[PDB]
Amino acid sequence: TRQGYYIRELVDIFVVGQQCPLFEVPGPNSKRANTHIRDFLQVFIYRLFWKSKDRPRRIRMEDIKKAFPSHSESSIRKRLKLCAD
DNA sequence: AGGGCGCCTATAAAAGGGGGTGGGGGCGCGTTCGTCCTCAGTCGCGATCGAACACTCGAGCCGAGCAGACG
Repeated sequence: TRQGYYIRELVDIFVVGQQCPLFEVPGPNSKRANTHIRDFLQVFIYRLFWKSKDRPRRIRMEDIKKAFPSHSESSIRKRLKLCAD
């Protein structure tokens, strides 16, 4: 860590074979992919509103632009359309 | 024991029935040939349904442009 080194011994190590997947990874540009993209952004926006101390709760746009910098700001504008002014 | 007698022999002919033997015919008859015939297997559909592929449309997401207000 930042403060120093720490040492443990280990005695047990597992080898994991070939995985049998139980969850389907979406494809690129899929409907499930884009749904997750906007849902994740919406959850981050709600949790930034919960963390806000001023009443009424207020956030800044460039916090979201620091978190999601590949997003066009139009997508963020629409996620803020419903729930913020 | 031996002379005379009986017999078989060759010869003709008839008469009639009986018996023996060989051949032919009958007939039935047994053997051989013809004919039916159905089941089993193959295949050929072709009946049916299920699965795949193609097409259309609807919805969702992203980007861009315009409007409004602050600086």
